[PDB]
Amino acid sequence: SNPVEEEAEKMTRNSWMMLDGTKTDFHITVRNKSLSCAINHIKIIPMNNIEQMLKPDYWKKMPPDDLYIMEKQLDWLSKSCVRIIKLITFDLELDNTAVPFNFTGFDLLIEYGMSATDESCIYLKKLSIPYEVTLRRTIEV
Repeated sequence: SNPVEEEAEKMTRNSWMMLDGTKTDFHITVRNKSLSCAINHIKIIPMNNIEQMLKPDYWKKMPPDDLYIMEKQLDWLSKSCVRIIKLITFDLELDNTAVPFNFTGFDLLIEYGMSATDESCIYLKKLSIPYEVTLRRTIEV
């Protein structure tokens, strides 16, 4: 019997504008009690790497496709903005969802927040929150 120790450590329809949400909802952040983050998050700012995927999808589309960076990946709608933190909860940052150039291919989003309280060791378990958002077709050419 080989033991170890025990160490204690929903959106709505959006147009093509930019919505900045300051979130103070029921974030768990499952530490012991009164979790001070000690390096706070001010603005998370997603929908940047979705554009940094979408412009190479255009460029990937420019020649014939042979899965150079499109190989079964459904990570457009994932929106995995990893919130890295340092060492009873705290309010979340400003969103700035900022849909000014994004495809109609997605109809959902998620997130992941690194819950961290490190004492001379490596990092810890990590908590993820999804967000369902629909988009409005405001204009076409």
